[PDB]
Amino acid sequence: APRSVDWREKGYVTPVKNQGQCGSCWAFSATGALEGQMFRKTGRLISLSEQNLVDCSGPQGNEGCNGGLMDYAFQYVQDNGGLDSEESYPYEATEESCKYNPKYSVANDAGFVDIPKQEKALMKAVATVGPISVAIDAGHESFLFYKEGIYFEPDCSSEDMDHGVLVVGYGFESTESDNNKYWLVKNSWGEEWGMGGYVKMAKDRRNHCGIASAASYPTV
Repeated sequence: APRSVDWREKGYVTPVKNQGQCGSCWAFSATGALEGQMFRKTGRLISLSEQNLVDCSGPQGNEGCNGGLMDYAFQYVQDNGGLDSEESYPYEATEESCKYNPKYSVANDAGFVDIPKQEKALMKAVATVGPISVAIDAGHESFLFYKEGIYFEPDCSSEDMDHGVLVVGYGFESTESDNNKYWLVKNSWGEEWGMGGYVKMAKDRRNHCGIASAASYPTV
């Protein structure tokens, strides 16, 4: 695989969004992955409606602002036959009744692919597919205050994840400890968090924060 990958430079990635005070990170992760795969297919980058997922994908198992899963979101898009654009179905950070309108659908998928729970497999997926939906253990103050560099939290869990995010690439930089590899991760806490909304998560360090434990992408 390549040593460095950044799908932002290929046009696959929309700007950083902000989920607010709603537990809807799974929806932002899913829209990020579907935005990348739709661009791969059509060459058009169109921001997708997280609110559509929050309001409408309960039957696939999601629970709105109380949590959900990216795979359930991909299943909704397939079962529902579409997903509205962000412009047409804007984000309100609160769960409401479903207002999906197929006339404004701009995305589709035919299912999803779950990646084996290994960072080596996640690397191959990122290198060949595009941005990948992942879940991480973000429940640490160090993550809130992250500003730059490679994020490494000794107390991070590799099994209990609480936050869906999007891997848009990976790379390296020289560090004091010579743990130099990172996943380039798009968060949904706005651009004031981290590095313009992004974090460099430790890569190849025992599946740090569980980044390879629940990785998937939609088939387009």
